[PDB]
Amino acid sequence: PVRQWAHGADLVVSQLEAQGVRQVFGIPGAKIDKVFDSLLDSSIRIIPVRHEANAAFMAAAVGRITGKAGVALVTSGPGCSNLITGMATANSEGDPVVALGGAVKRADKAKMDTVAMFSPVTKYAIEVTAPDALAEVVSNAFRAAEQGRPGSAFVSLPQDVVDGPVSGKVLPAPQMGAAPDDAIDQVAKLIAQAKNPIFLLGLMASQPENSKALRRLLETSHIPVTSTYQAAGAVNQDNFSRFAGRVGLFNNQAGDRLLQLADLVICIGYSPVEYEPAMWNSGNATLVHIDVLPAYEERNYTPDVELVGDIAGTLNKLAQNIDHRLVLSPQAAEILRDRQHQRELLDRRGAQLNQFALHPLRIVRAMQDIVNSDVTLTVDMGSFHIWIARYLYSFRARQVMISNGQQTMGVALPWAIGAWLVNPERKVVSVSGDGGFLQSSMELETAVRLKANVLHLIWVDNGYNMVAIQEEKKYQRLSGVEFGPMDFKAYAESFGAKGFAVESAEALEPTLRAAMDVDGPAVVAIPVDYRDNPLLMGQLH
Amino acid sequence: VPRGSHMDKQYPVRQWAHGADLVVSQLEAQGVRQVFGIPGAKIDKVFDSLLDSSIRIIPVRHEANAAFMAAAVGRITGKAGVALVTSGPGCSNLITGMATANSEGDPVVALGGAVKRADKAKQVHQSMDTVAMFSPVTKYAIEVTAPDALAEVVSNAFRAAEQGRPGSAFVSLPQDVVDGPVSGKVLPASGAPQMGAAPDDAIDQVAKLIAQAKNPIFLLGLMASQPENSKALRRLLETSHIPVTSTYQAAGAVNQDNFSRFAGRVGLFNNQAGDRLLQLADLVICIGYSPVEYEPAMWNSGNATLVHIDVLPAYEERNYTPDVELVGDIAGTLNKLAQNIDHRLVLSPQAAEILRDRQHQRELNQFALHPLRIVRAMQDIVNSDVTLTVDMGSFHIWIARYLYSFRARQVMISNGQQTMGVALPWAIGAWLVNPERKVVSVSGDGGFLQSSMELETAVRLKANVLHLIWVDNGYNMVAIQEEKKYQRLSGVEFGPMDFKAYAESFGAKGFAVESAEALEPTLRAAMDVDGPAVVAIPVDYRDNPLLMGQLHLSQIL
Amino acid sequence: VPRGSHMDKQYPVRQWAHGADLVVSQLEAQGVRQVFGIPGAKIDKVFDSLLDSSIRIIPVRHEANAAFMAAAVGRITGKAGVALVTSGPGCSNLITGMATANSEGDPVVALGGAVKRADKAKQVHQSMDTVAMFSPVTKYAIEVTAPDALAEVVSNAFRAAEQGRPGSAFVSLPQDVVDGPVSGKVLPASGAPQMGAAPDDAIDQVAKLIAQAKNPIFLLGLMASQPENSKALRRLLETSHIPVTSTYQAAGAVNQDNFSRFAGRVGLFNNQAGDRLLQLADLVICIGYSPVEYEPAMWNSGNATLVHIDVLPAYEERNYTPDVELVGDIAGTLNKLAQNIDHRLVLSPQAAEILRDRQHQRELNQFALHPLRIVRAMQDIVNSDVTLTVDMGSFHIWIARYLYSFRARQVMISNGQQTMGVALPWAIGAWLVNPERKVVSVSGDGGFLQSSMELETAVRLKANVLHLIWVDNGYNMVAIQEEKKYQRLSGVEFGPMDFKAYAESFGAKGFAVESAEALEPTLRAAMDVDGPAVVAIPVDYRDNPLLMGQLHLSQIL
Ligand SMILES: Cc1ncc(C[n+]2c([C@H](O)CF)sc(CCOP(=O)(O)OP(=O)(O)O)c2C)c(N)n1
Ligand SMILES: Cc1ncc(C[n+]2csc(CCOP(=O)(O)OP(=O)(O)O)c2C)c(N)n1
Ligand SMILES: Cc1ncc(C[n+]2csc(CCOP(=O)(O)OP(=O)(O)O)c2C)c(N)n1
Ligand SMILES: [Mg+2]
Ligand SMILES: [Mg+2]
Ligand SMILES: [Mg+2]
Ligand SMILES: [Mg+2]
Ligand SMILES: [Mg+2]
Ligand SMILES: [Mg+2]
Repeated sequence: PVRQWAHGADLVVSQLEAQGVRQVFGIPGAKIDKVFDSLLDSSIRIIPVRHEANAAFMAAAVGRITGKAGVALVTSGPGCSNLITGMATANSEGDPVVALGGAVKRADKAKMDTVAMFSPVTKYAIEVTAPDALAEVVSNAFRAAEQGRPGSAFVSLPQDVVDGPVSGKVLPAPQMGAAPDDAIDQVAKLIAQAKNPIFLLGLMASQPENSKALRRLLETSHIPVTSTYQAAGAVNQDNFSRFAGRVGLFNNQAGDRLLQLADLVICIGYSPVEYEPAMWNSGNATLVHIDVLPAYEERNYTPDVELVGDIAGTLNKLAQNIDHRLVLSPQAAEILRDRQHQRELLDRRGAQLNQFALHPLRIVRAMQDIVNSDVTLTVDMGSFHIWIARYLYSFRARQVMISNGQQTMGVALPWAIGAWLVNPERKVVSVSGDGGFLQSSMELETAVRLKANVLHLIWVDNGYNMVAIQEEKKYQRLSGVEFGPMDFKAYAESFGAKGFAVESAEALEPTLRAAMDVDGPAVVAIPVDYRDNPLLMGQLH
Repeated sequence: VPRGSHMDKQYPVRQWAHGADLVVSQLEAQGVRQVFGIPGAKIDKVFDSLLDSSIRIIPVRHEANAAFMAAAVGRITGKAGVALVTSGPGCSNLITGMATANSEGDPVVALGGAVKRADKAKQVHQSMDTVAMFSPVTKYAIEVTAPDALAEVVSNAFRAAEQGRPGSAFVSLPQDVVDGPVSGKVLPASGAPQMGAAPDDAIDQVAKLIAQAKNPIFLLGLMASQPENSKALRRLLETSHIPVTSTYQAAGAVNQDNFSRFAGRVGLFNNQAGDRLLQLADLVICIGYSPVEYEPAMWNSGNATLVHIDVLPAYEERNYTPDVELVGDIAGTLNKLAQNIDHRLVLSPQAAEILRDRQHQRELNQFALHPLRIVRAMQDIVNSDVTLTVDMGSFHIWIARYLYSFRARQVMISNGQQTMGVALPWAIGAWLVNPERKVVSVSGDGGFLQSSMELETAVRLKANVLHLIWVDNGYNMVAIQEEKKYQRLSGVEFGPMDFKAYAESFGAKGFAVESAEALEPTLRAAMDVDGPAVVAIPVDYRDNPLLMGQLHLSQIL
Repeated sequence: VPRGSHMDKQYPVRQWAHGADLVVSQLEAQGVRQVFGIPGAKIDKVFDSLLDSSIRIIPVRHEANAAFMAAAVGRITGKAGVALVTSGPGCSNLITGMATANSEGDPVVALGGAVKRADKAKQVHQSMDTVAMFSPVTKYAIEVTAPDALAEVVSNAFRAAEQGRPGSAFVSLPQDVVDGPVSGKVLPASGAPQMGAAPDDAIDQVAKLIAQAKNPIFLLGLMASQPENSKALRRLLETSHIPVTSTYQAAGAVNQDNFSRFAGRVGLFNNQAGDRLLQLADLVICIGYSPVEYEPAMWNSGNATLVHIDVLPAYEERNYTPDVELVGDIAGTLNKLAQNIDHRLVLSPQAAEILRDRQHQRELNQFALHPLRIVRAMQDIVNSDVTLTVDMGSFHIWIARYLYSFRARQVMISNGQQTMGVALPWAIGAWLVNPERKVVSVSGDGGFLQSSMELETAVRLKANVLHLIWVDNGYNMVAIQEEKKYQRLSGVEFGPMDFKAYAESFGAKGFAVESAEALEPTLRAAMDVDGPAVVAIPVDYRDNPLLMGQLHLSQIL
């Protein structure tokens, strides 16, 4: 219904409601405060954060889970530029985010060029200069964020546009069918002829709408699977016997050996940016691309067969047309048997008593004890990230947020807060180093204020270890990587959250269990002995 | 055997002596048959490497026209036409042509020379960031900074130009990259994706809307004209019997000879059959259409249900917010829709009356010639075997107004950016694709002189092109609007020329119509010339104000 | 009485009916005497408002040449030439011309139409973000989005074009802004700033360097040619007696007639007097020079102390990192330096020998004509009362090589971007500034046909321009380098034309040289024509490889 609106902000809020938005994250200011004011009259919850960067991280968590964009709302100038890192992180990981940023009155733009600053790190960036287009622009931002391979979108809203009246109407919010039957038959024939097929899963294969169809295709075909880190949660060792690990980080993965051995590779939901094809595509295998978009071709990614459409309907049709389960070639069996032994060796069953400060593998064990299938895990960036990534095969979480191609620090706690708001009846564990922690730890006030049931673990080394380990390897000396200690227990408690500090190994497991039982935000500082990190870092590409 | 194989004898991995050789080998894999351009030092190794190829070098006389010629090739073949130019002004002379191709959806790849990578940042070259200059007028614009990426970038440029909604693509080639060695292979070209149709539930939703509509109409856009959609479109029209109108970009997607309920074109006039059926419609089904082709505020009354069928979701703007989107392979969607239509449309009395009115067309000795006399004489020489290309100016409006009585099956007229000078270069490009057929190009005297340097190219090629000039000694399309708004003229009058002698100085055949009676015999004589000819036709534009009141005037730039 | 007064009867605050009227009033305040361009609907109110002004409307036949003509006006008058075009292709047709003006430092303001503000974002217009397209090739590019800013933006565009190091500036004018009402006043134009000279301690530092140098030389750039610096430059040269060489952008900053130690120009050759003195120098003092004019890697051996004198600090690049910078008003700095020079330079034997060698110049009946024969005949008709303009191609190198024996005081040849087509439009612009003087323009057949449409403009204006074509039926400058590198040619040959008849079809006088003996009498006859004339001169380019070995070959685009 074309309505007359007293304020553009009111039409904005009504469009947000049509988009299923449940919360907005951000920080108000004069240029944008009419949108904040209009939200008082809506069902949408206003969540003030303490740094705009984290509004973008929280929004990304909401977008990743729900498939509908999370929303950040900030004022002009620094409110917008404080989003840029967060928006680039969302765009890189495929998380649907819409950021609405205030701007000066249109008449004053003559006397920050936010659109130019956001264009390199968004799918869509635009400023509303014609009030008659307000709802169209917002709708287009959600469509850009949510459709295809999702990503981030930025809309600049001049103060006079959202304050003044407008004429317009709200616009209501699967958009593709399955790949054609002839293409399904073509792929099914290739599968029937292949001796060493393998599935390479990318981002879109991990979307919730695809989980049942993916499982049916794997159950029917029993074809080995390897996954990019964007798709780290699509399949795991505990739910598929022919899982070959995540590829992209470690130089000794079954998935890579199977990709090298393959005579047929079927990439599902995958874009080359997720794992450089020069690393895995020999060119000797027939290459099938299945995604919501055409292939992003490059010299090491020129598919022989290209299917575009609804992934679930496509995989369901494909499963319906596979004649027999794969019988592994002897080479493929050995690769997977090799990986079983690799996993046993990584478990370190017999070298199981430890020393202090805590050995990383001891911390991983204690984390895997408290993270079960009802718990979400978020992972920051740092040396601990490599440890957790190495042991993803033995984590059994509801969901793991870990993929981080920009390698942005500070993501874990805001990701966890956003994920908790989606399913607040559940617990979230976030883990970071001490460097990443302090880049977003201001949101502990937000977490206390929300009573968010988040447990944050800090691997404490008083430095930037992941950088130090590389400096030591290249130069045998450290520079800019050491800093001072903090009383993290007292730090957490000054916010009104529960604090814990692990003063002994034996206290590790009971402390984490005690922290998990807190109904609300808790922080646990865990001193770590990274001496053995060179051992793990040598397992990297 | 796989496309990416490093042991394919048809696409071997080689240590190429010059990156230019790999570029040329890649062009061959893209099906390129000729390149249009002007050489210079930075790009001359690509010109040289083309000597060892089956690809023909066609030197033009101004780079803008290389882009125009390439667009004609792209539109007709569906594979990108290619322009090749040197650094600096060789590149910047392409920008209007690349914008025109991108706006019309014509696949064009421009390869432009650049200074050596080490010299890029020197102040001498600060006013020629060509990627920044081409980004606003292309789908794809990139510079090759790594020799290993040479084939990938050229391949990706063709893929951007040709796939999705086609458009123009620019590649900057630094001199040291094309002159120096490279290791790599050609990337074999891929076809269109095997794309799902729209979802079945959405298609049923639209079938039900069709069953309930009293005045449905199909609005065809650019992608409806692609050959992969031809059979499916024909079958849907035969099964549904729903009327159809086409934007100018939809080209010959449908013709009156095959479908009795074709209402003609939309995009310029406000009062023709297609416009009246769109105004009457309770359901508009757009196929392969984007608002770039025809501003929706001009045709969408907001009273009809709106369906969007295309390979891409809609970009919602004012007056184009579809109620249902059918996203996917157009042919697959149309085939599924045709299966779910239970009966042929019984036209409303008003709709039947609109189409009957279009069927009626009753088919002037003043000198200078009346526009209608010129149109009628052109319709005599332009038969189904002849391609027609049309420039921009008042004559374009006359020709568009009576396009229904031209029987050329190949017409290049669509020109949303309203670029002058396009007609002769479009005609040369079209002739090169089908040299066994005559092309007739038509312009005003303003547009003629913006690209007439290519008459030398036409003579050198022996192109069978007849160019007609409507001569008024001014920029009439601008004058009409100035007279209407201000009742006085500014900047629209210039002096006369002897266009017969002008054409002959190129070695083309020249003609000038000096009386009304001489029009038709002169056109026949110029048509019988086997090679380039130019005919000047003095025109009396007195009646033009009456035609422009039938136009969407706000669209004129 | 103050410049910003709201009660100035000479610049009243008004409720203007149309923003276009305020634009035109602002142009009058900037001293604009004519505008070059092509109208269209979006911009036609500015054309209309010019009817009520003393400013002359000059319609051109291709927008590129409006930019070229404007550059000639800017260079000669020091106040920006003005191009006026419509939206879309009217704007994008300017880009090469704006880049050429910016690179040469010619002040040019282009006013381009645009769609109404409300329509800017519609998809039809997505390929014409003109500010983004012009930003890489201008000093200043902006769109007026607030009517209250109309005069400010036009004023600021002239200030960007004219002040500092001059260049080109673009203003986008939305149709609704120029058609609708505005409240405001004209902004009176300001002069150059009253700028301090370089600091006294730095000037003494350079005076001491002069006192110690055995082979000092002045290298003059663009800003040395500005009239405000003329007396100061002359006085410094007379006091110091230091030799001087000029980039091509320095124009007529110094001539051999006034200063006996002028070594000629640098920028193309590697072996002329200026190049040898720069190679010999222990001290190089650059005045008004920027590396954009002449790549420092070509001339700076790194063995001399380097002084930078300009209104702006240096931008340090490879081979241009000055040891002392004298930043400030050039005239003020040169006047202070002259006061601190204690004696005239005694030239070194080598330096004196270099200059003696330049003084020697001993001042061929084959057909086609030898280039040297053509140069010598041109030197007969080009006297101090005649302006000479020169296009790009091999003939440019010949003319540059013997520029020392042309006695025209006004020569437009500098062309770092190497843009073809410049000469005829430059000549028309120059003639409009001083219509009492003859202009001779010279091009090849390639460059001729890129701008020859302006022969109609020349005939319509009755411009006293003689255009000479060196005719080889190819793109020779490219062919020479292809032959040298590859020993074969590609894309450089085209067909012949009857240029006499070509010119006559415009109503210009045409001539064709058919024998060596006929060259000089034909040139004299074409020179005696009072109005536009064209002379075709067949040229034998066999010897060109010998000339190009004297060039910095890497500079050719
Ligand atoms: C925003 C940003 N800046 C720089 C960096 C650089 N950096 C990392 C990159 O991934 C590697 F270049 S990780 C990291 C943090 C290390 O500090 P902690 O969090 O304490 O973890 P620890 O390894 O000690 O366990 C850094 C600094 C960053 N990621 N992100
Ligand atoms: C490159 C360019 N500049 C300006 C315009 C604006 N314009 C549109 S039609 C036209 C007149 C064309 O004159 P002509 O070719 O002689 O056609 P006529 O209307 O006189 O028949 C102009 C100048 C344009 N469309 N393209
Ligand atoms: C717009 C443009 N395109 C290409 C070039 C490269 N180029 C430099 S000189 C030249 C040849 C010019 O031919 P012509 O005008 O006939 O002069 P000639 O050398 O034959 O005497 C070319 C194509 C250029 N400088 N400018
Ligand atoms: Mg972007
Ligand atoms: Mg740390
Ligand atoms: Mg672009
Ligand atoms: Mg005309
Ligand atoms: Mg700029
Ligand atoms: Mg030539």
